[PDB]
Amino acid sequence: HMHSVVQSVTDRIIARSKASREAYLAALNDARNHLLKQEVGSVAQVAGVPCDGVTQGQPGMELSLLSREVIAMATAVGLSHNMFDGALLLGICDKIVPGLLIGALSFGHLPMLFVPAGPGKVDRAQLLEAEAQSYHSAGTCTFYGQLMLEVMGLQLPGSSFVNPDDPLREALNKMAAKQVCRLTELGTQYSPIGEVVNEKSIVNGIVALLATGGSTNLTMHIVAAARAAGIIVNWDDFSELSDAVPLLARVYPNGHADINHFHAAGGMAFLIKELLDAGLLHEDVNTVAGYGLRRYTQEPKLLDGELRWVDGPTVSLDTEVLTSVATPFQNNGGLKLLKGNLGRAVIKVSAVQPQHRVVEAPAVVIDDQNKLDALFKSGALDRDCVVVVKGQGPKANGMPELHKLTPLLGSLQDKGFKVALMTDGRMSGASGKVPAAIHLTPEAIDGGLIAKVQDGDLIRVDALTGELSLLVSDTELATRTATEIDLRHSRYGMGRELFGVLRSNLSSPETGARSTSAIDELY
Repeated sequence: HMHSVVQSVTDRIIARSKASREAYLAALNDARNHLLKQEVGSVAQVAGVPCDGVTQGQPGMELSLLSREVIAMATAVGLSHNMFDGALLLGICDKIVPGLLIGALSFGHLPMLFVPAGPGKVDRAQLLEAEAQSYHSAGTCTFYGQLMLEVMGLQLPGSSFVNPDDPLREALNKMAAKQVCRLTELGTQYSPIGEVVNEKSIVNGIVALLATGGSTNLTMHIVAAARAAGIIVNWDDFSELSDAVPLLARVYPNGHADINHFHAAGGMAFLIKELLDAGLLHEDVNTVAGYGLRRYTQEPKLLDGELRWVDGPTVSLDTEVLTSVATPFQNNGGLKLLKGNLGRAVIKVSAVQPQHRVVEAPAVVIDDQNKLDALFKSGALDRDCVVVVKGQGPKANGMPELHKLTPLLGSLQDKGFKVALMTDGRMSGASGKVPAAIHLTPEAIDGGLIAKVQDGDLIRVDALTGELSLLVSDTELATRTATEIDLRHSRYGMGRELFGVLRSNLSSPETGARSTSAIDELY
């Protein structure tokens, strides 16, 4: 009983991935026929024998996306010893996990499980893990101030929210080990990761990303992970799914409540039940815990020393943090595609007031986010304008998160000016109140129309119709020469010398910003 939009988009993805997915699974068959994590992420391998961390400096931030590719390759090297009947993956989040996932799908014939570490007066959370206290008591004390792997059934149900030092966490580490052995090709329950990752589970990951108000960074990683598995997903999928997926959670970047507060309110077991009930998640999937996604509506407990899974909550205890689909924060995910002569981008409109969703204003062009403050201080932005930030894509400088953009433009909007952002890069990944067209493609150095934009040019960002237009004629654009962007300082320093070949081959954000190839593209 699936929602018509989710069923439609799923079918579209299946159709579009037909050949690539068939080739991936054929290759997989050929392959058959043959605690403190300040950064210790590793790949443990089964039948038990035991990888690169994070990178978010200042110029080190220009290696963050690139480190996913490095993690993927490093995973492949570890697994290339080929004496494993299955594997275990020990990874944090955001930059790590997608990299591991990508690398793991190269060995898609093996069963695998992700083993999370988890997220003070730690007394209460332990009492809850062990029956001693109810959800009521956990909720109230967190009130006094990896989700993708959950919906995709790539780790044990409710395993990511157990505190690291907890004896339940110890039990869940033991169960993870035993379970992979049961998922081996030997028989009974053969569940290879390249099969657990499929069109339905990918779609499931997207809707959960949308229902939780997750980072726009994960849009690239979901697409990169899926591509590795022969599954082709684009921005039309995200934008059209968003229209059907309600917003159900307010987690820190959007509000004050942290992940533990989210969990105490009801958590993934509640969210997944709601989406299942609404026909927003595919139930008919194989997971690392067995068949059927309804297994992920259950929560682990350590009762009398015995690890048990019990029924999760059916009501939210805190409707300011977590909500039901009947009465959501918003009846959609706020992720929209923008198209026009400028190309293709995405926008989060979730925190953008309807009055601010359409901006038509003269352009203000910079090729470095640091140039913005001097322009702001000279009063050059104290008017309606679209601030264009170019040379910020994957190929230009490794696509660093741009944190210096939203605050000033927000204050410009607050003063009553009509303002918008347009970049071939990205911000923190969070949702702002200022309309921002992000991940613009083709990027400036790829010859995208953004490179020809001049100060004064009218740019229309219309999040209502999905239009992104530079209001100059094709003929006037033929006369223009794009200004040369000086990238010399983005090419060396902080180890950047090492990544020129990878950075230069990064694909478009919509194609996952990959430097790697999928099995099927060479099969």
